Order: sequence, then C-alpha cells, then structure tokens
Amino acid sequence: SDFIQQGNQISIDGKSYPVAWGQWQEGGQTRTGLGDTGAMQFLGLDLLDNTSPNQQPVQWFSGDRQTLNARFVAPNRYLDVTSLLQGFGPLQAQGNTLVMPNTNAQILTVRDGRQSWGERVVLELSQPAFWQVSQAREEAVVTINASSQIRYRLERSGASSKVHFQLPVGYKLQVSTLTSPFRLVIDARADAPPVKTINWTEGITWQQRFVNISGGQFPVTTVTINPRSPGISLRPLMANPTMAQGTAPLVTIARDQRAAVAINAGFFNRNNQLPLGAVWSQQNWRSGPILNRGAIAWNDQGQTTFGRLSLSEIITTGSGQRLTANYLNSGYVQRGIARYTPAWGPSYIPLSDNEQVYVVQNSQVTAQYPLPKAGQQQMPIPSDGYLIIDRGNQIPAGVLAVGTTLNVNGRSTPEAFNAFPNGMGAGPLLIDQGRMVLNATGEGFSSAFQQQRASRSAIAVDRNGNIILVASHNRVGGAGASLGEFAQILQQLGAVNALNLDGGSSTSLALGGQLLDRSPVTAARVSNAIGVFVR
Repeated sequence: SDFIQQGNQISIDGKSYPVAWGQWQEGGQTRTGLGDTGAMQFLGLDLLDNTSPNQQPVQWFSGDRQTLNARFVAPNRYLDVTSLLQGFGPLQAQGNTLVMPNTNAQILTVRDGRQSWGERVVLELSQPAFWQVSQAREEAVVTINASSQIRYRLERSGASSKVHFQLPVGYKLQVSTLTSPFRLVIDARADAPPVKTINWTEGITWQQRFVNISGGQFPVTTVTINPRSPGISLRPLMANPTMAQGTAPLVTIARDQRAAVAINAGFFNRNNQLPLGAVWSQQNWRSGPILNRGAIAWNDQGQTTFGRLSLSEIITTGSGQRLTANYLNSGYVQRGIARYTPAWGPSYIPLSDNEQVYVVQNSQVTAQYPLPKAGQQQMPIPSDGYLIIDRGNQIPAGVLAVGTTLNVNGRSTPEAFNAFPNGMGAGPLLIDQGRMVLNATGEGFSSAFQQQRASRSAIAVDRNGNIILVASHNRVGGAGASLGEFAQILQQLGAVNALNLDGGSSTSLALGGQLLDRSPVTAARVSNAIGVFVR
C-alpha cells in the first residue's frame, strides 16, 4: 500500500538496469522515488553525509546541494527524485520498468591532465547526464548517457558513450560532477573511494572509511546495525532458498530474498556448490558445523554469542544403543557417521566411495543400501525422515536393522550456543571479549590459507552490542589484508567480538540490493549470506 506503482528496473537509452523504484501521491502530485544505492550507482548521484535518515543531501550537476526526501519501504530506502529531475519532463512507468527521461546531453570536449595523486579526465557536457562506472582489476569503464600512465579510449554507443580505461595496478576511478560548465570529472587514483557516512534507516548506518594499521591504509566498507531496533532481524540466507546445494551472486541473494543488507558468509566448495560449515535459522539446521570453527549465533531480541562451534547428534535406537553422528547436512567429507535431512534437499548423491545409507522414515529404519561410487546415483531424502550415511564402516552390524525406532538428540558446544535459534559458522574467530584470539591452525585452516593476502569479510559486535558487517579489499598501493592485519583492522573499528567470514572474490556487501564494496562483475557466486531485514 506504500506505492501506486513500483518495480525493480529502470531504463536508460533502451537498456534496463536493476534499480528499485516506486511512485506515490503526495500533495496531489505524483512523486517518484529510487533506491538510494541504486540511484547512486546507475544515475551517478553523489550521496553526501546526512543527518536524519529521512533526508539525503546530494550533488548531481548542481551548484547548490539538494536535499532529497528519503522514505524506507522494505527492503529499500527510496529517494524522492521528482524535483531533481523535473526539468527533463514527467517520469513514466511501463509496468515493472521506470523509463528515465532524455536529458539531451552531448559530450563537447574531452581533456586530461596529471595531478598529485594520478590523472584526471574531464568530459565537458551540454546538459547533465546519467552515468555509471564499473571496474574489474585494471580495466574500468564509465558509461554516460550522452552522445559524442593511464590509457583511455572513447566508444560511441548511439545516444550514449563509454570511456574505457586501462589503469596502473592499484588505481581506481573516482567520478564526480561540476557545473558552469557541466562536467563529468574522472579521477584515477589509489586512495579511493572517498569517506562517507550515511544514516540509512533507524538502526542502520553505512560508512566508507580508511583504516590505518602498521601494514598500511585500507579502504573499508561497513554497515552497522542495532539489532535491538524495533523490527530488525537477521537471517542466514542460502543461494537456493530451500536447499543446501547452490551458489549465486550475493547481490542476487540480497535482491531475490528481499534483504535490506547482506554480506557473504560461510565457506563452500565451489566445485559442487555445497556448504562447508554451520548454517541455521529458527532452530532449523541447513548445514552443520565443521572443524570446531569460529561461529556467531543470535536471536531476534538482539542477543549474540561467538565461539568455536561443534555439534554432535546422539542417535538412540529402540534397544537403547547409541551412535554419534558428527556431520549434518554437510559437503565436508571425513570417515564417520553423517546425517542428511530434508533441509539438504530432496535427494542425496554420495560424496565418497563405499558409503552405506540407512533410510529413516517417521523415526524408523526402512531400508539399507550400499552407495559404492562417487557419485553417481541419487538417494531421495524422505520428507518425513532423513538419511544416515556411514563413511568408513563406523556402524556395527545389526544396530540399524529395518524396523528399528530412532531418536536423534543434538547438542552444541560451547553450551551457550544451544540458546540461539540462528547462526553462522565461518572462521577463524579473530577477536573475543576485546582480545586477539586468532588461531587458524587450531581451526584447521591450511598453511596456504594462513599466508594469503586477500579481500576480507567479517561480522562483529561493538561495545554497544551493535553488529558490524565489514568488507575490506586492497590497501592503498598494496595487497589485501592477511588474517592478522584484518584482526587489527577490526580492532580499530571497535570490534569486541569478530568472526572472519569467507573472503577473496566471495567478499561482497549489499545495501538496498546494490553492492557497496566492489563492482558486481568482480563478485563471485557464493553459497550463503547473512541478511538483515527491517519489518
């Protein structure tokens, strides 16, 4: 009931882009709002530091800043762009797609020059123009809806133009606008993007900062969430919303499952798209913990706990015999007893050779089969039961005869984890009660993993019990953080407890269904995320 019309696409020069929009009635007028992070990325609005979440000062081919009204309609923060774009004629929707107006801009000159921090390219324009920028490693492109050390080249695209950049390693583009005359300014420099603090909605703040440690200066993107704010909840989100197998871009997970904020989360096997580590929500285990790895758990009252999590399930038969299962709904393969429930999916395919499967339906064993190969073949998982998988003949003969009744009882360690209905494993645990506790070897991470410099993701809590989602990439003029450096970064950010999440190309942080920290083309498909919902 918030909108008369709404959609998830805008069209510019005949091409559609993923931007949330809505139109409503206000003072007898039709107003048009665009998701803020979407307007920023696909129109080129500079979002300036604000005060109240309902106000958003912006710069976009303006001598004076303009303060746009902002309204939140889950999962997005919509900026009222009606006045901003008034000169270009009434804004018209065509179903799910808002058609952006023709600004009739032309590129008049292109000039470049050296600066202290790199190089600058200036496009003089006849009118304001929508623009976007994408970068993958040393290749960058500025797309503008205007007709026409570093190297750059213009490509004409009808009513639009693209400026293609080949950049020195470490350099990024910082793009801004000017007036008198209208100009798109493209700066190539290593110390980017600039700092920003946006009060986004009640209980959610987005920041872009430089964090200095001994090892260098790291641009870091954060979203800080007060989990005690009314209507805020967090949920783990799987690429496939109803099964364990699958990967998808984080930004696609965020959009499709309507998360206001999301960060990539758990480790996975990219070869078979299976989860490796704990994932649970509303006491439903999507994937079990492995290797006593770092984990966070929480409830909908905003309470959290951190620790190194393990889960054991005791299976007790109708005679009283006990079996211990150490793997649940996991892509992680070791000798031992594993269990697969409907949370895994409709079927199971053997992950190792010479497995034994016991089919359980309504708490009774109904069948036993060998799964000799690979696999190769496919056991259905009963909707009213589960599968017990024996890897390495750990189950004594006759214990699970057809007809045997079973009870399964699970318990987490540390004991405190049993209180929390939602959680996410990853690792390593980096900070605990203010102290540096990194022990990657203890959590089973390889030597190679330990000496790697990479993009990093984390979830942390500060002094106030606010949750911080953190994405870091390369330091200015250098590599991504080591695990120790990342721990120092998080300590600098005020983390009292901090969990390392999956990093590298997996690192991605979405707000209002747009990536904040990197270009979408550089973000890998991931298995799962932590999502923030505002209701």
